[PDB]
Amino acid sequence: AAGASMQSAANITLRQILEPNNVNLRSKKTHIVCTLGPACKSVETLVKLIDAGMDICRFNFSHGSHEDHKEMFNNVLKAQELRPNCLLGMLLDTKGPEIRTGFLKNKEVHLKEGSKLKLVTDYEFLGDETCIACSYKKLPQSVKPGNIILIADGSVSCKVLETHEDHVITEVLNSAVIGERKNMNLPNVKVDLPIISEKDKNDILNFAIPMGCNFIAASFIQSADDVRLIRNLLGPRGRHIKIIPKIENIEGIIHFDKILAESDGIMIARGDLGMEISPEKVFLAQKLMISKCNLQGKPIITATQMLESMTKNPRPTRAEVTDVANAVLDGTDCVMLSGETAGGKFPVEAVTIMSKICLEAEACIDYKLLYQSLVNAIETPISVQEAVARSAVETAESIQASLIIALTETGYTARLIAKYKPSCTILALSASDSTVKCLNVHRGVTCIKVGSFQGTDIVIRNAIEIAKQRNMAKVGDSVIAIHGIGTNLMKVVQIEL
Amino acid sequence: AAGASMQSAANITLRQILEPNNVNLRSKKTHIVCTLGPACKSVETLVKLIDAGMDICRFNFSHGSHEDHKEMFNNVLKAQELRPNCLLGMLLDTKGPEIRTGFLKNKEVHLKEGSKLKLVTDYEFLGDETCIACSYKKLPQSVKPGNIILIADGSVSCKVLETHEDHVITEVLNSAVIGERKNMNLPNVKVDLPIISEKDKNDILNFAIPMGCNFIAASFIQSADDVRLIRNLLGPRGRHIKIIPKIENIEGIIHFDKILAESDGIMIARGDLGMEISPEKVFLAQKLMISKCNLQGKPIITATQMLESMTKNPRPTRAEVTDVANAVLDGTDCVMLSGETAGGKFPVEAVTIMSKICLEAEACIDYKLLYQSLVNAIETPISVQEAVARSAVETAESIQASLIIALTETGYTARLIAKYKPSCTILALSASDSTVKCLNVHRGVTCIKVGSFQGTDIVIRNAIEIAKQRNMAKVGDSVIAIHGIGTNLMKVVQIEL
Amino acid sequence: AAGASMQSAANITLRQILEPNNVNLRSKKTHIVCTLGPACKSVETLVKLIDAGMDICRFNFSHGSHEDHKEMFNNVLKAQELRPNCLLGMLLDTKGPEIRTGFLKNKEVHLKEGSKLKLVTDYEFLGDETCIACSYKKLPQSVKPGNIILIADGSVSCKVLETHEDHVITEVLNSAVIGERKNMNLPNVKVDLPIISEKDKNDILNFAIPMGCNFIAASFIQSADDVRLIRNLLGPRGRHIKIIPKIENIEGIIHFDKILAESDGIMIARGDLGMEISPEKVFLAQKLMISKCNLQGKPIITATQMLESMTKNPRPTRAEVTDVANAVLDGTDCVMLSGETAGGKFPVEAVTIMSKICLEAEACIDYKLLYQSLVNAIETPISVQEAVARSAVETAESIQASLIIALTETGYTARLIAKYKPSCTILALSASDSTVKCLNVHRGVTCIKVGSFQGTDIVIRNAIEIAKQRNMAKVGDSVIAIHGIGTNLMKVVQIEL
Amino acid sequence: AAGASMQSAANITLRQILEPNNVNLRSKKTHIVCTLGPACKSVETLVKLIDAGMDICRFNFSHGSHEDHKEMFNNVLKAQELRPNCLLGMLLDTKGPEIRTGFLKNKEVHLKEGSKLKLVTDYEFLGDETCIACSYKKLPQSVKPGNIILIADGSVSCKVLETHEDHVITEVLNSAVIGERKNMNLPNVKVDLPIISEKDKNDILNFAIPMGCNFIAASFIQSADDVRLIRNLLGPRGRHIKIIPKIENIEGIIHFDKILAESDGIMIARGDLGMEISPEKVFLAQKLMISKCNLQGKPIITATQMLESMTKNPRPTRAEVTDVANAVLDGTDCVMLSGETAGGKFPVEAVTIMSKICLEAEACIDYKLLYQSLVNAIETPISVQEAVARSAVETAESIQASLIIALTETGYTARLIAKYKPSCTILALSASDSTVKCLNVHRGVTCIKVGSFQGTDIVIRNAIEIAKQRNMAKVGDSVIAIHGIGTNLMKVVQIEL
Ligand SMILES: [K+]
Ligand SMILES: [K+]
Ligand SMILES: [K+]
Ligand SMILES: [K+]
Ligand SMILES: [Mg+2]
Ligand SMILES: [Mg+2]
Ligand SMILES: [Mg+2]
Ligand SMILES: [Mg+2]
Repeated sequence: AAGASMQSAANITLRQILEPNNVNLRSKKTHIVCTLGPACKSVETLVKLIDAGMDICRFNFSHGSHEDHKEMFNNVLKAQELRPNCLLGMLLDTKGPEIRTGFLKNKEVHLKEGSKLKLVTDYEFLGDETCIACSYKKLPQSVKPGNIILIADGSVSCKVLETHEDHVITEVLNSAVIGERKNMNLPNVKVDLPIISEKDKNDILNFAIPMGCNFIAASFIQSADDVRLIRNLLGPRGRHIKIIPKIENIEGIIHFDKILAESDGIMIARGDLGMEISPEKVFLAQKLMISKCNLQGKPIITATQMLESMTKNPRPTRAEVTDVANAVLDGTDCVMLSGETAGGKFPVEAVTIMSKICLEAEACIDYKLLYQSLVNAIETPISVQEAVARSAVETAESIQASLIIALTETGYTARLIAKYKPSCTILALSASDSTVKCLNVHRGVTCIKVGSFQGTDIVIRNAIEIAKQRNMAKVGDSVIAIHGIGTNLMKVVQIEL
Repeated sequence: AAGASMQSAANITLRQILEPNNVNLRSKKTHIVCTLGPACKSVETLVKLIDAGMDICRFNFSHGSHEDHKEMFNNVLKAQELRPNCLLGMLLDTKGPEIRTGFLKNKEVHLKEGSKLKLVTDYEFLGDETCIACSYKKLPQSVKPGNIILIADGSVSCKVLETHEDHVITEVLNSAVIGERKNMNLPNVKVDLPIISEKDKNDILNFAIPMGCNFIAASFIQSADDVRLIRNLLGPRGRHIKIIPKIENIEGIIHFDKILAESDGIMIARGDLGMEISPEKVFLAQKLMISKCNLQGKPIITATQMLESMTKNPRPTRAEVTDVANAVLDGTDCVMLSGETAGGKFPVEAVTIMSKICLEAEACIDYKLLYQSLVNAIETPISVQEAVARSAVETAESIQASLIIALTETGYTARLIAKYKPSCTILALSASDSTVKCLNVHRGVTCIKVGSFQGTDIVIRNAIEIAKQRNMAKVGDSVIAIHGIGTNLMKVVQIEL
Repeated sequence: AAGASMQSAANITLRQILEPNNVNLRSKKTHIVCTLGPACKSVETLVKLIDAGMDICRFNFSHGSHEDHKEMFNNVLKAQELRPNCLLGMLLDTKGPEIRTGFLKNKEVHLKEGSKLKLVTDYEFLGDETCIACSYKKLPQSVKPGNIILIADGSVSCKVLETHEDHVITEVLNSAVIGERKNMNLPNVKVDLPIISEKDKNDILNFAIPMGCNFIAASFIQSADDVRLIRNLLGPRGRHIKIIPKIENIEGIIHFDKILAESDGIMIARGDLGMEISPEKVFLAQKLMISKCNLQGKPIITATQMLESMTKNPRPTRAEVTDVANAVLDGTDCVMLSGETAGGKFPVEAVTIMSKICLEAEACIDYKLLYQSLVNAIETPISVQEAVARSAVETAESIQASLIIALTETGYTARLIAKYKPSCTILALSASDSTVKCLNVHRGVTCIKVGSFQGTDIVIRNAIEIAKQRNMAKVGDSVIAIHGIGTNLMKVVQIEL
Repeated sequence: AAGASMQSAANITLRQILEPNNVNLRSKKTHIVCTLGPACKSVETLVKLIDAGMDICRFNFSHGSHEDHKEMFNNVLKAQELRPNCLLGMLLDTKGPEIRTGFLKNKEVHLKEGSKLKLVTDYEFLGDETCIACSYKKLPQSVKPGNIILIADGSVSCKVLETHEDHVITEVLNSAVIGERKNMNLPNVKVDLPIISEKDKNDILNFAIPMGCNFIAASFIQSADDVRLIRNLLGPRGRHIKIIPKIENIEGIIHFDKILAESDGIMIARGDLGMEISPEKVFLAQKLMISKCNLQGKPIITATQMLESMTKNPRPTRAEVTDVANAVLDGTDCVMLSGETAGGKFPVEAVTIMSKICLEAEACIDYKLLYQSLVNAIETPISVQEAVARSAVETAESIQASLIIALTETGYTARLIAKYKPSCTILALSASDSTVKCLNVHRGVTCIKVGSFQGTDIVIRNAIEIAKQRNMAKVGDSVIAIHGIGTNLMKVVQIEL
């Protein structure tokens, strides 16, 4: 419940402001999660997204049937075949628990500020301006007098006056018009609904596991026990699938340290979170959560409305540009697009400008000062493995190495290096198909699948050759190689011939 | 052309995320410039804006007659009378030089990507999809082949192919529909139009000076000579009016150091600036300009689209919230609202949430580390005056003083203190009506008018009494008093009785 | 029991190594305590000592009658009359408790390593190589088997084998010859003898108080209660006399924090201390005690064998030069001469080279880094008085002020400034005769007596005039003035006319 | 001509002051050069010196025949045979150029202050109190009026009044008695005598090279060309012999940077240097030279009068203790004993206490802060080799490794590690007999001879086994291994079985 959030020290020159950036968009360090939807169902669009900087594909299971998502998944596989050097991570976002209003007698009601509104748990009641149903049966046992209830993306706020067994009575706090089946939020209240419904269970056990998804973004995580429940559900079958809790309400913030301990990474669901804490507090939660994830070496995705005005316009606002840029400078591993790619009119443009902003933000980071801030903020007894990973980053910066090459079966070594944020690419070499796609969630890590049961030096030399072929390294460069993470080893190789 | 931009180190606690802020909105340090328009012409609205955190009123002279602005000005004076403790600064924003397209034969044209378009300097030609007039007579002598011309808020880009004496021939780079008399931008080209037209001259000499405006925001400043031209035009009559250059294009960025040297402060016109440099570079210019202004002790206003989605919605996006917050953490003195207050549907809501975001951002600043970053970055031989101002800030932080009280005729002393960013309010005491309204542009400075020819100790004691009455200080607090800025003096007073 | 001892960061140039220092020896910051003796009983010698840098005169009451010391004291007063601008502090060093061997049948004994030696408490027994008397009657109750007893300046060590009621039996650990009535030490044993004997009581009540001594250096302080006993003995009559405990054994080191809390300053009796802890540990105790005294703002005197080889030679060894220099860089307020001035053949030469070494050491101190080390190491809530004293030092360094002028009745203000180690002289102005001589123990403080019941500005202006006359300041210099230490005040004055 | 000399930050606890140190004296990091003489000609004494901490044997060729030194050398070899794990470096100190007075008619003269003295170049003239011969034939062409001439260890100073072709006329500046053939010094004058005389040539070519000496300490180096002359004289035959210039006068200080560039290390001849610069300046030259050698990674020996009072007493003074201790904290690689071991009465005691002081000083060094001071002070583009050596030191500190094992043919790798001052021992493994004895001059490096043409892993494993047998490492320890210094490699090994 305390974080000394420190920005990456920035160095900004006139040259960077004035000279065009002409580097490959996939050379960026920050990775992009793209939500798939009708606006990018074509294989042609998906290849264009790949070329624009897409690294992780998000399947939002709040909507759509398994066949709708399976058809999208298969078109992703074809795009993957035409871009075999750009291995994409596959992320399933659970629908999770929802609270909705009921139906209305005349399809719409005009709630008046000052008036009073009854919220009943009989979801079959046709509502009017005086009384509306709520799908959350335990609403009356969850809210207390004085609690605030938000309806329809927070367009209406209601103050709980009385609670009874099958209904609650509120005061409407502002006037607004609302329709049927609108979302509801219960700020500062723990929601007593299953983190994983049978619907969610089916999506995980019969889509995520069989289709080979790499991440589960678990909507509305409120406790470390929610994470353990999902881990147990995945079982040995899904044990290589990473669980990424979505922090969406005050419970998730209160228990963040313990949620993060059980997790493989975090997604900041900023939109939903702004309907539980006040909007002006969301930037504080973003910066605190990013800083805590940085300190633990756990990857974090910043999500929701980073380029929202791009759902219609081909260029973003000045605020959205700094939002993406500052999330990078804050220390995020990934940034996210939702409607900008799933349904908007400029999906390729959105990913393209997002990649360009990331490149500009990354270019101004002071990496020697970033490194020292991390080193000074981490507990003093570190493991041998972490100290060697640390020395790879240090050494690379001191000699201006073009690559750190990490040989890693589980990904552990590459994650330890990524924790210390080197200015050069981390090239992770793994014989695990899972590891090679799971490491995408970490800033600055690119992976190559290699064969099992190979000599370490053969693998490193093969990797250096591939790196040359991909213009990731050239003759006369130094590269760091780290492996064995009992002998943990750091070596420096000059690229010759 | 080099700035080691460093964020204010932030400290974020769970308490700040979760507990409501219940302090007066006018207690914030960051000041708000509000653009006046039809959406806030009522005296009732203007008083509501004052209470919501408005500190400087912007009169945008791009539109409106002197009588339209004079009627607004007089309604401001009445609002000022009902809020006599909230002295507002008055800012005139010059129309300045503009470039517009001409008229169209059928009111609209559909420009097709790949096609070619002739831009003529005969502003009387009725245009079609092949040929359109431009109001800038020296366009052909200003652009060269390869230059890019933006039309209609950058919705169309054109590449200059040929230049001739009275026209230019371009290639349309993307398809779009455009109307009549649309704005144009000439990225990376110096615009050879008068910084101050006879229209601008009339507004300055016959509105700003007579009506008693405190700032001129000079649109489209491209050089230090533009500033000197305006200073000379103001003459001895307007010598107390501060000139705030608006940085809007690449010329302004290239010559920023010399523009800043001649200026009293800077406004970042981010919207217009994003149509001259690439959008993804605007955040770099913002952070560089804020950091350079901080280092010089010159005040800076961050302007354009900070809460743009609020022109229609009563709540902002997640990106706009971080934009306002990060501009504060960047080190801006003021933030600005344009259409959000002049024409939008939620002017009071916009100022209100802007003030709340500022309060949240200011609360997480680490002030001891902010101070040390400034001290370490400033040239080593400082004046006696600056060293005493420095010691007031240091001393206040060390004893947790509630106020620094600065007695200052010109404002110079208060500006030196503001340069070092104390965590407590700076209460500037001046017998100058001009100084008392001009200091509003500096973060954290509040002013009180006092009588001339008074003993220093009488003034300080009167100020402490007024501070108690305004709940800015209480019995048992320490306050710093600084004056004489040859004997420069810092004293610490405990509040008793 | 923990100190992060940090040297003053040093800056050493070739110019300082090669160019002669031609400044007044009394301009140094480090002050010199000189032990008075037959080698400097002449008024002519004492004036020469003053001119060579003597600041405090030590009267060692281990030897001499009151008339011997009174005759010396009166000759000091005459030297003082011929140097009226060089006010000297007067320090009485108590004989305190001693432990001595007894008499010997044939005046000498040869103790053989491995043999055994009986130490009896009948001080009348004439001793031989097998059995020698000890003046400490409770020796057998103080030492335990395994304790080490040192005899004759540590030339013989003995291991306690058995203890009985009136004697102890030891093993001689090395061979040596010893005479009669030699000193003894009991390492790691608390000595149960009165801190103040009737002899010491007489010297304090009938010499120190009547003659107007400014300091009592209390030999062999072992506890905070020893200090309180001396404070009570001084009573209201001697309440302005400062108590300077001499740390001489392990008890004093163990209880150092609590001894320092009750004290006005510390003297490191390094010679005696090296006969209680191992010689190779004395430098650790020196650096720890100096650093703890620096942190508390209490003055410390480093004493014993700093220029010992000068008792006979006119030039010191390379080790003695670094010893004086490093004690300065360690942070000592004063350095001390004992036999080098009281009995040696080169008293004037010794003080002269000591002053020169101090000047060289002080010149290489990095004062901005010294200040920051102190500031970073002191508890975060400081008083108003300390913060203003701090700001005087800061401000002086930033503007290169030639003087900090402190108006102070008790000396408190001047001590707070001295704690932060300014590079310029601290000129303390006091109407107290006691304060004006007591502040001599603080590095870098020079005092001027002023009249009582004077306006502050009259006093400061008079002080500036005197400073000009003494070439401590010149026209065009800045000086800091601090007083009122409820209004505490710091002012900067430029010297004109 | 500028060094920001910074002490090693020290941490001093009560435990270190009070608890005895019971570790092996040869476990210290600082190495001891012992001057061999009649006081330690016995093989029994030399073995005792080894056990007390002697690391380098100094043969002072200012005195003695080749047979005298050869007999000593052979007795060293026998002591070496009885201590085969303690490989000693062999250092030849050249007589070099000397200036002496002539003979006297009555064996002694009493020079009177104020009188005048003629110094003639006819070395055959029998001198009196008015006229004395000088062995330096070019004296009159080297000194100018105003130069100071020192005679007989600086006991007499003379001011040059006139120079003529075969004599100089001086004024005696102080009275003293002098004998025949006394040393002379010419402060601030370059001495035009051969750095290497035929006598010195014979000692180098017919003792140092044939007997296998590892270092030449070249007395009275005044320029980089002196070093190059010695390097050329050594030729390919002596190319593995390190040249250690002795800095002894102002010329050596002025040209120190260029002398150091050509050198393998530095010896500070403090005694002789105090007769060329003022005594109070010698500590400045010591700290500057140590700091410059630290920054370059060149080893430095601090020499002369560190424990001088031990030539007669069995315990040192308080000043000599801090002198040894502060030279360690200053950053010296070696400390030196001259008469304390060659002729004194307590040679074993002197080395013993010197080792103990070194241990105490080394124990209080803050190594993380020492490392950061070095890293921050070294030029930013370092080699791959230096960055890997750096990472070994970093990694060792972070995991608390017990050893850094460096495989090195030339010693280069071990010197790069030693430059960064690890808190653990550096165990250098070399197949070079020369390297294994030359690395002794570097603080904290211990060597083991290994066979040529061995696999790296076999060597490291053999070294770990030997380290266990010598109690330098135990099961459960981590050790760093570094080799290959194109692939430079750092590995961490845990000690098992
Ligand atoms: K979802
Ligand atoms: K305008
Ligand atoms: K005494
Ligand atoms: K020699
Ligand atoms: Mg949600
Ligand atoms: Mg514009
Ligand atoms: Mg004593
Ligand atoms: Mg010599």
